[PDB]
Amino acid sequence: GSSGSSGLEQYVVVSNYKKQENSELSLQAGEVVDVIEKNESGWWFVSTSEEQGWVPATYLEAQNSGPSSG
Repeated sequence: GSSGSSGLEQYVVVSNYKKQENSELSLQAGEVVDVIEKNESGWWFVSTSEEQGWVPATYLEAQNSGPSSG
Protein backbone atom coordinates (compact mmCIF):
# COMPACT_ATOMS: atom_id res chain seq x y z
CA GLY A 1 0.00 0.00 0.00
CA SER A 2 2.47 2.63 -1.19
CA SER A 3 0.21 5.21 -2.85
CA GLY A 4 -0.50 7.88 -0.26
CA SER A 5 -4.10 8.58 0.70
CA SER A 6 -5.44 11.99 -0.33
CA GLY A 7 -6.18 12.75 3.31
CA LEU A 8 -9.78 12.61 4.51
CA GLU A 9 -11.31 12.58 7.99
CA GLN A 10 -12.55 9.03 8.55
CA TYR A 11 -15.55 9.04 10.90
CA VAL A 12 -17.25 5.99 12.41
CA VAL A 13 -21.02 5.54 12.28
CA VAL A 14 -23.00 5.29 15.53
CA SER A 15 -26.46 4.47 14.19
CA ASN A 16 -27.85 2.70 11.13
CA TYR A 17 -29.07 5.60 9.00
CA LYS A 18 -32.10 4.90 6.81
CA LYS A 19 -31.72 6.18 3.24
CA GLN A 20 -34.75 8.00 1.83
CA GLU A 21 -33.58 9.38 -1.52
CA ASN A 22 -30.96 8.50 -4.13
CA SER A 23 -28.52 11.00 -2.62
CA GLU A 24 -28.96 9.88 0.98
CA LEU A 25 -27.02 6.80 2.10
CA SER A 26 -27.85 3.86 4.37
CA LEU A 27 -24.80 3.59 6.62
CA GLN A 28 -24.57 0.78 9.17
CA ALA A 29 -23.71 1.07 12.87
CA GLY A 30 -19.95 0.76 13.16
CA GLU A 31 -19.30 1.29 9.46
CA VAL A 32 -16.49 3.67 8.49
CA VAL A 33 -16.83 6.56 6.05
CA ASP A 34 -14.76 9.46 4.70
CA VAL A 35 -15.81 13.04 5.41
CA ILE A 36 -15.20 15.02 2.22
CA GLU A 37 -16.95 18.30 3.05
CA LYS A 38 -19.06 19.90 5.78
CA ASN A 39 -22.16 22.11 5.87
CA GLU A 40 -22.78 24.91 8.37
CA SER A 41 -26.28 23.49 8.83
CA GLY A 42 -24.71 20.29 10.13
CA TRP A 43 -25.08 17.98 7.13
CA TRP A 44 -21.74 16.37 6.29
CA PHE A 45 -20.76 14.90 2.92
CA VAL A 46 -19.32 11.40 3.30
CA SER A 47 -18.21 8.83 0.73
CA THR A 48 -18.24 5.03 0.99
CA SER A 49 -16.80 2.27 -1.20
CA GLU A 50 -20.36 1.60 -2.35
CA GLU A 51 -21.65 5.11 -3.03
CA GLN A 52 -21.50 8.72 -1.85
CA GLY A 53 -24.17 10.79 -0.12
CA TRP A 54 -25.00 13.38 2.53
CA VAL A 55 -25.66 12.45 6.17
CA PRO A 56 -26.11 14.27 9.50
CA ALA A 57 -23.07 14.72 11.75
CA THR A 58 -25.15 13.26 14.58
CA TYR A 59 -24.68 9.89 12.88
CA LEU A 60 -20.89 10.25 12.98
CA GLU A 61 -18.27 9.95 15.72
CA ALA A 62 -14.64 11.11 15.82
CA GLN A 63 -12.63 7.88 15.71
CA ASN A 64 -9.42 9.63 16.78
CA SER A 65 -9.20 10.93 20.35
CA GLY A 66 -6.53 13.61 20.08
CA PRO A 67 -3.15 12.87 18.45
CA SER A 68 -0.14 15.19 18.61
CA SER A 69 -0.60 17.18 15.41
CA GLY A 70 2.56 18.78 14.06
